Amino acid sequence: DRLVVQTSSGPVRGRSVTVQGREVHVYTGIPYAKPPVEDLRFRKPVPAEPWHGVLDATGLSATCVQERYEYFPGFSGEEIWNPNTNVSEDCLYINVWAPATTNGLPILIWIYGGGFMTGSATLDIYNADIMAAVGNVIVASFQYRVGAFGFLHLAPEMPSEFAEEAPGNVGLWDQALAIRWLKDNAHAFGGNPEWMTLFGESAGSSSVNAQLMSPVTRGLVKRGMMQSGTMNAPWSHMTSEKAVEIGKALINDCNCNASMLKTNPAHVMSCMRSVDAKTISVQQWNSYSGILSFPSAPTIDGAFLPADPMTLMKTADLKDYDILMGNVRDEGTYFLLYDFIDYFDKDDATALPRDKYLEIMNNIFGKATQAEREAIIFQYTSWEGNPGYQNQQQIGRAVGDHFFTCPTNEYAQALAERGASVHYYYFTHRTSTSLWGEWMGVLHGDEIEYFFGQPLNNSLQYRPVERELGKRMLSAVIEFAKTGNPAQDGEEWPNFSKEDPVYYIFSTDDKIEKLARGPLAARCSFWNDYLPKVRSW
Amino acid sequence: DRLVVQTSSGPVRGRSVTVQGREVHVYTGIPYAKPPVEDLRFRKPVPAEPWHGVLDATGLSATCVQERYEYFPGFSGEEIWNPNTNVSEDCLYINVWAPATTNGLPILIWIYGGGFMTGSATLDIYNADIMAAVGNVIVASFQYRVGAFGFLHLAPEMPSEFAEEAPGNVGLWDQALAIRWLKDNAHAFGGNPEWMTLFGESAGSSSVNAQLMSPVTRGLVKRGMMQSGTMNAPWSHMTSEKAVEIGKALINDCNCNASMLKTNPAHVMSCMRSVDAKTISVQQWNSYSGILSFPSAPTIDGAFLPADPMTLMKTADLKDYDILMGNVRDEGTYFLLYDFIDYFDKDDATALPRDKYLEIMNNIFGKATQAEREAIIFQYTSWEGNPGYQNQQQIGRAVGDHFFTCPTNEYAQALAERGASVHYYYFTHRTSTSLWGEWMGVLHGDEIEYFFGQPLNNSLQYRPVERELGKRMLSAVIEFAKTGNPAQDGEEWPNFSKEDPVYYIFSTDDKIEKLARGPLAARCSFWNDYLPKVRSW
Ligand SMILES: *[C@@H]1O[C@H](CO)[C@@H](O[C@@H]2O[C@H](CO)[C@@H](O[C@H]3O[C@H](CO)[C@@H](O)[C@H](O[C@H]4O[C@H](CO)[C@@H](O)[C@H](O)[C@@H]4O)[C@@H]3O)[C@H](O)[C@H]2NC(C)=O)[C@H](O)[C@H]1NC(C)=O
Ligand SMILES: c1ccc(CNc2c3c(nc4ccccc24)CCCC3)cc1
Ligand SMILES: c1ccc(CNc2c3c(nc4ccccc24)CCCC3)cc1
Ligand SMILES: *[C@@H]1O[C@H](CO)[C@@H](O)[C@H](O)[C@H]1NC(C)=O
Ligand SMILES: *[C@@H]1O[C@H](CO)[C@@H](O)[C@H](O)[C@H]1NC(C)=O
Ligand SMILES: [Cl-]
Ligand SMILES: [Cl-]
Repeated sequence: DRLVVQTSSGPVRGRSVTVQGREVHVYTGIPYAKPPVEDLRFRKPVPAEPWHGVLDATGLSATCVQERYEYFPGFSGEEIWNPNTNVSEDCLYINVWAPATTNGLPILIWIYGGGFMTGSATLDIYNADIMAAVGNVIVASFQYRVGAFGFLHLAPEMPSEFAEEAPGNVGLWDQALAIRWLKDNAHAFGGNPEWMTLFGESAGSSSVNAQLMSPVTRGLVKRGMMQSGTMNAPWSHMTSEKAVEIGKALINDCNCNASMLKTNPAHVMSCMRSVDAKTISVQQWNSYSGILSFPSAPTIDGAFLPADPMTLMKTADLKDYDILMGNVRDEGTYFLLYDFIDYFDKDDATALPRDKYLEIMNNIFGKATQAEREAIIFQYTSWEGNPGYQNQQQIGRAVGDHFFTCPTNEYAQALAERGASVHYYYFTHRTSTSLWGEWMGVLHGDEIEYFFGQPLNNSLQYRPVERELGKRMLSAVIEFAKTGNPAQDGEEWPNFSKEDPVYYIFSTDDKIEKLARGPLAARCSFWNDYLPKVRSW
Repeated sequence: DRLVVQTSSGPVRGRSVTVQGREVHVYTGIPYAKPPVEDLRFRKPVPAEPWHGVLDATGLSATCVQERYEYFPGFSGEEIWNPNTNVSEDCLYINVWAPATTNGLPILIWIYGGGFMTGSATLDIYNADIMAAVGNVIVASFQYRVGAFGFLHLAPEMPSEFAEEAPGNVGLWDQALAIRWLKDNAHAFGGNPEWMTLFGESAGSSSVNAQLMSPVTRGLVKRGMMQSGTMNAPWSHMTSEKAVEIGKALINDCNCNASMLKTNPAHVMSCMRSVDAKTISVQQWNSYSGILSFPSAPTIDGAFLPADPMTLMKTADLKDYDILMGNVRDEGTYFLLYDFIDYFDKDDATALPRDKYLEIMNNIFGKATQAEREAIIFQYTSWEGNPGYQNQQQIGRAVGDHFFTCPTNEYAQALAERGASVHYYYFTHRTSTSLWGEWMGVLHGDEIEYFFGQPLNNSLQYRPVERELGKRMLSAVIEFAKTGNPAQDGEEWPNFSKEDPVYYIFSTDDKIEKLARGPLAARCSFWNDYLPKVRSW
């Protein structure tokens, strides 16, 4: 057939599409690992059984076990981020979009986010049809295990004989295996195995970070785009000891005596591999404590993550790395709405009084020193405008600043200091069809559509300015993947460094200056320079 | 004669002027105390010897012993604040401007400033010709002792027999005596002794504060205008213990064995009363330590000042007090230029680098905790504009904010909380002829001319807008003195309270909103609410 490709594991046939005047061959649902079920739950992935007879790659694959967000039942803005194929443990599958230096096309690999608890490669928003066609590049995506299925970490609690029972981070190992699979099969799809770029958003972005710097994988890919997600962010890493405690609570929460873990490991694990996945998928959420602190995250395990995400870069030198990273204007509004939904409304702004500003701020930063609490609270007191709507606005900035934008800023400075070629963007456009309330502004994840080039899709409703910005943001990705540099020629987009922290504003207003330094530096110097000093007694 | 008035001490003849179409009778140089010389140096003032034969009151009186500021030799902007009559210890004289409820005219009494070290009532800038004529009110002014001549405080260091040798604050006692003199002689000048208002600026303003709240004098005047000066400001009060140390250093600095103070007081004082005044006037300045910390200030003496300027108002209730107070835009530039003249220039702005911003800030606030130093420094870091000129600008704001505007703000809130009727202004006009550099903006003391109504003087060069604002600011004073309320009718100028901290902007631009709350509250909440908390460990 004109649509069978001969992979390292066997023959597979996809389907052919015609996007933007270009034929692309779309192969979805290719297995890259054995179905991680039965005794293979919680364990590292193992390469898939070679097959005979061409495998049907025209359907969407299953999504990894996870729970549906139903905070706004029916409301579509929430459900477009829920699974759109059935959930299953049998979920380790790859997708490749392949068009119709000399030795093959570039290959871009997407890693979705969703807080290491949720997410899926099959969401329409991640369709790489347009990107491949207009970019004339190869794009791939894949499911990786999320929640306790990917991050149950119990090894310290057992004898060393049982180390591989639940080592942790196996969702990172999934990505590693899927990435290795693509490098092995790049040439078979028309791709140049040495021309690969990772890109992802939120947790996917943090995973890109992890795949680039892990000792297990360091060297295979040196070119990556991290949208709103870096491993130094608080939600993106977790101690061994915390994971063990969260882990054994899930054990107790599924009625396997976690007290027995130390003396009879084999028995407790057998119990955990007997529980219906739906039960794990629910009870893991008991250990959800406060905002943006999920019970699953990349764990310091002395294996995939040998140390803390700020002791990684003491050492290594990144002369060969090309990095594109950035943020959106209102990273935190979405999370603030969800974790304080008693106060807030997805449609209307909330005039929040002073006492309840203190009550909410003191909640979010309740684990910081009160002298930090006091300093954050003063750094975000309003004095101009109508004070009610501004209080809510300022809590949103505080959330987004502390948890996303300024962790990104800091890592960007760290990378450029060790020699990487870093380019920084800031996404400020509020999509004209956004179904969320106006006060929530430019939402976390709002920029994904644009980098994927969905505004080129004439069947989707977008303003002509929006189509233009979509064309421009997609070309940033393609040019970066192609040359390591997002900048068009005749476009100034200089390198980002601590010495010169310039960033490119992605926006639909053409009256603004699109190169800027000051504003992000002022917001983040609070978090990255000043607040470290008040912690010192 | 048509110009002799019969005072409580004797007959005195002045001269007659015709200002703004009105005849005013000007009596300058009337003695209100014995010349405080010989054994009367350092001591409290004593009422003057009654005289026979009409006393000539047509000349300017002497100015109290003090040193000339010659930082910019020749340059007139500095010298117009230097004495314009000869300096002498024999300086305790009163001036009264008297025009040509039913029982007599209102009486306004001016107290000049100059840091309790300098200043004089005879400066042209304090001429009350226009104010009296256009206001149809009585205006008086007088010299009070400054420097060590008014504030040498040694009583704790001697036996109680010698208490009156140098009790301290005798410059405040001078004012008290001159004020009592005017109340005794109000009716003789056409004035209503019960219709008195004190007003002053800087140290004079702080003295108004002291004259209104001192137990010695509380009750005589309940209506006062404090321009840029309140007793809670750091430069405006000093412990007994500091004064004693500063005092005995001056003793040693004049070669009287201050070690002998405790055992033979009479001898050491006799030595100090033998020193040429020029020597005291110079050597007192040795104890000038850092910016805005002069060696003379109102001293906590358990007599005129019974306690600290924030424990005064725990108790008393001010239902009957009418207070008008305010500030200028750039209180601190003048002092910053003088105390760091190695960096700065009276004509041009200085592009000040980051390191030298730290070096200067760390100097000014070197006695505060470093955690306060750190917090001030962050609260005044620039991020917008060209950073060089802004650093200098921000140090200026820090100086003015901490030393003048926010001490004023705090006391204003304290007064309105105890029942006083407080009205607050903010002066923002840069006089078109100001001889100081542009970066220094609206200088401390720049508003005095306007409240005195000097822009009505057609011989002085002023823009028509400036003449208008002068007419408007003078009418604020007159209406306040007349009714306790600065506001014209048909003009909104509401009361100031912590609940509603509204202030009237005095400016020549007619496009601004002249009533404002936000900006001063944001600047001062740092000094008055937040910084108190970082001091707590
Ligand atoms: C409006 O602006 C004008 C410009 O600034 C002011 O004019 C000034 O007016 C003063 C006082 O009238 C004048 O002062 C001195 O110099 C005079 C000439 O050298 C001299 O005659 C004055 O003194 C007399 O007064 C003394 C008091 O110490 C008495 O002992 C004597 O009896 C003696 O006769 C005084 O030393 C300025 O020179 C003058 N300057 C200019 C440039 O015109 C207005 O005063 C001012 N205000 C008003 C209401 O108009
Ligand atoms: C962590 C992050 C996100 C979720 C919920 N799913 C969402 C995701 C994204 N954007 C969203 C916008 C609105 C509502 C839910 C969204 C962006 C990609 C990751 C998942 C759950 C946990
Ligand atoms: C404390 C305060 C002021 C001085 C110097 N004299 C000055 C006064 C005033 N404004 C001035 C403006 C520029 C230069 C010197 C000025 C206003 C009234 C008090 C004295 C000395 C000590
Ligand atoms: C998904 O839906 C139901 C589960 O309720 C199942 O019977 C069906 O066969 C599933 N479809 C696929 C393609 O797996
Ligand atoms: C002021 O000046 C000199 C001092 O040098 C003195 O001789 C003169 O008489 C003084 N004038 C008055 C009016 O005191
Ligand atoms: Cl083409
Ligand atoms: Cl008239």
